[PDB]
Amino acid sequence: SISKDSRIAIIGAGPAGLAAGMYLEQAGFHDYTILERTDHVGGKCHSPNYHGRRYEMGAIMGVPSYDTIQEIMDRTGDKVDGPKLRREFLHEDGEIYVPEKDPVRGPQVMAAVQKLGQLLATKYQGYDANGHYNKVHEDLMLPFDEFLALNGCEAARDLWINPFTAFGYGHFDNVPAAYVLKYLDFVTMMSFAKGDLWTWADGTQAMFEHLNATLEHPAERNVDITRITREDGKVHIHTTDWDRESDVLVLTVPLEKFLDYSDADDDEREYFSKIIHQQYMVDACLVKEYPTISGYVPDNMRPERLGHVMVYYHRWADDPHQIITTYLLRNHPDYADKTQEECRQMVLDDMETFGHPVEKIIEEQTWYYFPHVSSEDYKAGWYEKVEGMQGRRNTFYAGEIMSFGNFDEVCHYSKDLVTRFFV
Ligand SMILES: Cc1cc2nc3c(=O)[nH]c(=O)nc-3n(C[C@H](O)[C@H](O)[C@H](O)COP(=O)(O)OP(=O)(O)OC[C@H]3O[C@@H](n4cnc5c(N)ncnc54)[C@H](O)[C@@H]3O)c2cc1C
Ligand code: NA
Ligand code: NA
Repeated sequence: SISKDSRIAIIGAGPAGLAAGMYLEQAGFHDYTILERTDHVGGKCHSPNYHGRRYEMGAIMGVPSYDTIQEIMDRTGDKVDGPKLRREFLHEDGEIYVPEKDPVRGPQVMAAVQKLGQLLATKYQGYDANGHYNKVHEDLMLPFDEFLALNGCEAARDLWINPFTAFGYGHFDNVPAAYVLKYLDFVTMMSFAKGDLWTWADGTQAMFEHLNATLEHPAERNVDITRITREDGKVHIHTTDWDRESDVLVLTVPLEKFLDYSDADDDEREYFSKIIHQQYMVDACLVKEYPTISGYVPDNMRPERLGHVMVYYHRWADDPHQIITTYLLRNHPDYADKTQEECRQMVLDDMETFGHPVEKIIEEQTWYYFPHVSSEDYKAGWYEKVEGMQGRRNTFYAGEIMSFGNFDEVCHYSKDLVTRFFV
């Protein structure tokens, strides 16, 4: 349905663009170019060095059902070889609790998980399809808490929240269920609860660096795109060092930001302007009284505690002078954004409360994170519209907004974009 000779420009060398290149290439499309703005590849899979080891500034983990990432590893020769994840739960005062052994709440949560599992198996069949082009059940378009409440499954949120809100994906009072359950589908949720999780000694970034290297055309880096225009059935890309024509455009970069350097048509401007995102802040810390295990703080995942540390990552157990990363959110639709400065102070105060006082913050990053749309915009058919635009003036839309903000979902989506439109 697209000719193998086509000149394909892929924008972004994160997992989504690297995966697009991989699957295009494996389908016989040999004339692609990946254009990356930064010096590096892997995007939010970002694994810097410190004292001879890599720590994670972005993505850390996967699950055994990450079949597309397995396919990437098969190609690169990478293996799941990182340290085992373990965790404890803390209250906002730093006291350790065991929600699994709460004899009142515990059964109520697991009862609701049971009930939800059966709904997902029957009534909501299809919910877990990659992407949103297969229109989900209307109930899944509601905020996750409303969806649960409609089904009498509210207590399930106690399980689902920990790998969601603390992972920067926002809050169940407003995030549509369709996103929550495509990421944490039942089998995935069960893997998280069991601790059956993948990590990489050399960082999530490594396998993407290795993927890039296996490509017939590794990414061009430090490419500053000033304008894209799409006349006469072609794509013209202007950069600070060259300007070139392509036949096809694949976008794995933020679509609202794309409006600012493109000849965005009426629909693009209208719809991509509706995209909202998360401000997810990570601090790479050196600490005293080194933790012995990672910690989750459900109390700090409430919208009323916005900006507090929700989780910290104990990566290298053997070395107390290694990096502990902390995670917090700076935005919520119903509260004013928290400033970088007040959040940083909460890093210091919370880690102190938890008994792991910060000696040094060596790196901090607020990521552009989990692009999505509101329940109202989802219900109003945002994905029917945008997916209906696929191919218009030879432009295809992919990346996080089109699926979910995790590395397996975006790579899966890229794989399928090829099947759907190209082959
Ligand atoms: C702190 C943190 C924790 C996370 N935890 C996990 C996890 O445990 N499991 C999981 O599966 N995922 C996790 N993620 C999410 C995961 O990293 C992302 O979903 C994944 O990297 C998305 O890939 P992508 O290619 O769509 O986007 P990105 O990774 O954001 O990559 C986009 C690329 O496009 C480039 N780009 C942007 N604009 C332009 C432009 N103007 N021109 C050219 N290039 C451009 C960027 O530089 C980047 O290389 C985590 C992320 C973070 C930050
Ligand atoms: Na860099
Ligand atoms: Na549990």
